[PDB]
Amino acid sequence: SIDVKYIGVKSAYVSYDVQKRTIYLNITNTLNITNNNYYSVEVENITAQVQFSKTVIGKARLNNITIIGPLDMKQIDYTVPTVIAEEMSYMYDFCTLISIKVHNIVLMMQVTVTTTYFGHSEQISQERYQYVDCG
Amino acid sequence: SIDVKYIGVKSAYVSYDVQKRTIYLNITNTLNITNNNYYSVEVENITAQVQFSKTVIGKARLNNITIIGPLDMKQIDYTVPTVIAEEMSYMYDFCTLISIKVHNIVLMMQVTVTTTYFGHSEQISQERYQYVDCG
Amino acid sequence: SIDVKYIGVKSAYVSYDVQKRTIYLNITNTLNITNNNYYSVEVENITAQVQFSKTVIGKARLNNITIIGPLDMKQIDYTVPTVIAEEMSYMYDFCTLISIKVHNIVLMMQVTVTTTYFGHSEQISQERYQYVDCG
Ligand SMILES: *[C@@H]1O[C@H](CO)[C@@H](O)[C@H](O)[C@H]1NC(C)=O
Ligand SMILES: *[C@@H]1O[C@H](CO)[C@@H](O)[C@H](O)[C@H]1NC(C)=O
Ligand SMILES: *[C@@H]1O[C@H](CO)[C@@H](O)[C@H](O)[C@H]1NC(C)=O
Ligand SMILES: *[C@@H]1O[C@H](CO)[C@@H](O)[C@H](O)[C@H]1NC(C)=O
Ligand SMILES: *[C@@H]1O[C@H](CO)[C@@H](O)[C@H](O)[C@H]1NC(C)=O
Ligand SMILES: *[C@@H]1O[C@H](CO)[C@@H](O)[C@H](O)[C@H]1NC(C)=O
Ligand SMILES: *[C@@H]1O[C@H](CO)[C@@H](O)[C@H](O)[C@H]1NC(C)=O
Ligand SMILES: *[C@@H]1O[C@H](CO)[C@@H](O)[C@H](O)[C@H]1NC(C)=O
Ligand SMILES: *[C@@H]1O[C@H](CO)[C@@H](O)[C@H](O)[C@H]1NC(C)=O
Ligand SMILES: *[C@@H]1O[C@H](CO)[C@@H](O)[C@H](O)[C@H]1NC(C)=O
Ligand SMILES: *[C@@H]1O[C@H](CO)[C@@H](O)[C@H](O)[C@H]1NC(C)=O
Ligand SMILES: *[C@@H]1O[C@H](CO)[C@@H](O)[C@H](O)[C@H]1NC(C)=O
Repeated sequence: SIDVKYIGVKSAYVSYDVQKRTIYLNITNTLNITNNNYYSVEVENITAQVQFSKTVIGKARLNNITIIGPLDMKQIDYTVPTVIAEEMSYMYDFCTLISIKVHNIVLMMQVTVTTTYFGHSEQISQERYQYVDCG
Repeated sequence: SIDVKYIGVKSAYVSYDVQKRTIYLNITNTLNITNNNYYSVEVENITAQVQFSKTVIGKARLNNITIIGPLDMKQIDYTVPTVIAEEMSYMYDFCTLISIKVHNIVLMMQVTVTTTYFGHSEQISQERYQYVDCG
Repeated sequence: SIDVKYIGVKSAYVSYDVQKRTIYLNITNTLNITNNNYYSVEVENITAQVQFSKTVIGKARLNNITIIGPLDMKQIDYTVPTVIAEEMSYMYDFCTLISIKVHNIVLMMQVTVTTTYFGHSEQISQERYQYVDCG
């Protein structure tokens, strides 16, 4: 993961952020640039060789080699009564982003209950922009 | 994952963000650029060789080699009564993004209960923009 | 996943964002650019060799080699009574994006209960734009 970037307003290799009142003139700004990037990553050469009970040559009664489980998860239990029992909102809004009593859930799961798993996984997750940009 | 980017308003390799009042003139701005990018990633050369109980040559009674389970997940249980028992909203809004009592859920799952899985998975997830841009 | 991008308003390789009052003139802006990109990714050369119980040569009574399960998921259980028992909304709106009591669900699943799975999966998920752009 080479560039996990979080630039705030903006990114740029070569920028001229000139943004208030600036009489500027007769500039030469010669720019030779050689920005080579090389990426030679994640060269897996693996030989797992994953094996159960290779050679029971004779008479070996085997039993219960791999008991995974039993198991529960029960991950998300809000259990939120919220018995206000007198609501008088009287809610005057102006140009406000306003989230009320919302349940934003992003449950991303992968590679669950898999005996074996080679190679690789990847879970990216962007989040909301939500730009009012009011007057 | 080379560029997991989150640029805020904007990205640009070579930008001129000139955005207030700026008399500018007679500039040469020569730009030689060689931006080569090379990506040579994820070269898997794997030999899993995944095997159960290769050679029971003789008389081996085998039993219960791999008991996965039993199991439950029960992931999302809101259980949200919300018995207000007197609602007088009286809700005057102006140019407000307003989420009320919404349940945003994005349940992304993959590769579940798979004995074996080679290669790779990938779960991207963008989120909402929601740009009011009011007056 | 090389560019998982989230540019906020806009992206551009070579931009001139000139957006307020700017008398600008006699500029040469020569731009030699060589933006070669090479992508040589995900070259899988795998030999899984996935095998159960290769050679029971003699007399081996086998049994219950792979018991996956039993199992439940029961993922999404809102269970949201919401017995307000006096609603007087009186809801005057102006040019507001307004979500009320909506249940946005995006359940993306794939590769479930598959004994084996080679190659690769991919789950992208965009989200809503929802641009009011009111007066
Ligand atoms: C910019 O260049 C011209 C030409 O060489 C020169 O006459 C002028 O004086 C320069 N600008 C200023 C503000 O002096
Ligand atoms: C520009 O940079 C490249 C790379 O280093 C070089 O080969 C070339 O001679 C340079 N040219 C000038 C005019 O500086
Ligand atoms: C991968 O490993 C094998 C086993 O030793 C070897 O013969 C081969 O040269 C290796 N290749 C690379 C690119 O590492
Ligand atoms: C193997 O595991 C199961 C799981 O509970 C159990 O019921 C059984 O008795 C075990 N076998 C032996 C021989 O103990
Ligand atoms: C821009 O260039 C012209 C021509 O060389 C020059 O006469 C002028 O003075 C320059 N600009 C300014 C503000 O001086
Ligand atoms: C521009 O850059 C390239 C790459 O380094 C180089 O071969 C070339 O000579 C350069 N030209 C000038 C005029 O600088
Ligand atoms: C992959 O591995 C095999 C086994 O050793 C080897 O012969 C081959 O050269 C390797 N290739 C690469 C590109 O690593
Ligand atoms: C194998 O596992 C099952 C799962 O509960 C169990 O009922 C059974 O008794 C096990 N076998 C032995 C021989 O214990
Ligand atoms: C732009 O170029 C002309 C021609 O060279 C020059 O006369 C003029 O003065 C320049 N602009 C300004 C504002 O000086
Ligand atoms: C432009 O760039 C290319 C690539 O580096 C180079 O071959 C060429 O000579 C350059 N030309 C000029 C006029 O700079
Ligand atoms: C793939 O692996 C085989 C087995 O060793 C090997 O002969 C072959 O050269 C490899 N090819 C590449 C492109 O890695
Ligand atoms: C094999 O598993 C099943 C699943 O419950 C079980 O009923 C059975 O008794 C098992 N066999 C043995 C020999 O234990």
